[PDB]
Amino acid sequence: SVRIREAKEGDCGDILRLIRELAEFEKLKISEEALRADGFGDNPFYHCLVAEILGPCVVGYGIYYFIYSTWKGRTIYLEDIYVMPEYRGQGIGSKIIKKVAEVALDKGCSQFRLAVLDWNQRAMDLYKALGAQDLTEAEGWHFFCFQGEATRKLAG
Amino acid sequence: ASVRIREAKEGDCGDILRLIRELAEFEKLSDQVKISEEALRADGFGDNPFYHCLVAEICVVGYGIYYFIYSTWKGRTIYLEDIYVMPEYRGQGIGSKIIKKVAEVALDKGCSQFRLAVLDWNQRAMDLYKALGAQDLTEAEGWHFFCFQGEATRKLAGK
Ligand SMILES: CC(=O)SCCNC(=O)CCNC(=O)[C@H](O)C(C)(C)COP(=O)(O)OP(=O)(O)OC[C@H]1O[C@@H](n2cnc3c(N)ncnc32)[C@H](O)[C@@H]1OP(=O)(O)O
Repeated sequence: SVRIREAKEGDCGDILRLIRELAEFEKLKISEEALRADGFGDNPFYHCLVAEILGPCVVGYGIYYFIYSTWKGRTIYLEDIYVMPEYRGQGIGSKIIKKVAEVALDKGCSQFRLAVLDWNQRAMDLYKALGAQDLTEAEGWHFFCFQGEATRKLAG
Repeated sequence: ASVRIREAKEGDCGDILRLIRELAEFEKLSDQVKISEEALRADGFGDNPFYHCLVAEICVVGYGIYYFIYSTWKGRTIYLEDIYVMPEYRGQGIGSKIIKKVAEVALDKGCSQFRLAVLDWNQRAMDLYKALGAQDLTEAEGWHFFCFQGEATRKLAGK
């Protein structure tokens, strides 16, 4: 059986290995020391769940953080989304999504956001199934980003 | 017009919400306004705020609302979530002046990663931000802004 639970400092080794998996999947910094140094400390800027089979081992993760929307109020942003290849399509990806849903309400967040890769069609179809809205296509939102000098200039 | 940009104080929440409502009312999307004045005060003027707000004051006629994130591609980052300037003050460069400050906040914090989203109709801001060093993300990388709103949320939580 599988259980989606909040992560503990003890899972930071597995989480680091899963961060290097998902990104390799998405194609393009944070050592274990970094994970504990912020993800738990006392002033966490981000938290997460660790899909764990019950020998008991970490088989995927979901990390999120609290952001803000001017239409509803307390929002939740679900960043990284990844399940081990052998363990996909068997309900785990959704259980992580549902858990993020529970945390949202429990924390006064009625809605939740996230970004998605265009070629990553399967996931998009997953999110749409569970009720998500592709605001990029349903409204026209175009993510935009500055890096280094670009931000320096923007700042005037 | 004689205007200054400044950090919002809990007392600016009434004007911030009034402005948010004026916008939504303009787009005929009022019914989508679920935020509250009490939430604006609490969600950012207590323990650990969900957002930060800069207001353009002459009478508050505009605002900028941001906060930081924690993705996984480049680490911490400042993110602009919304900017509004009353119609009577458009063309004055206030919104342009507000964004510059949000960028200065990031740099002042030691962060050079600045993110945001742009509306599809905007044909100047985009090509402009590019001439600055930025790059649209949805037209290129294929990044799509997905949103699980209220109906889907509760349903997922089990309700
Ligand atoms: C915000 C983001 O971070 S988006 C990044 C998402 N991550 C990735 O693409 C990395 C590689 N893939 C994965 O990690 C997983 O395949 C996930 C997270 C996308 C989906 O988790 P899964 O456990 O495979 O999906 P789960 O079984 O819970 O499926 C729920 C729905 O998604 C669909 N789905 C999405 N991806 C897959 C997949 N790779 N294999 C099988 N089904 C998939 C299912 O068919 C199901 O849809 P349906 O009800 O219409 O049939």
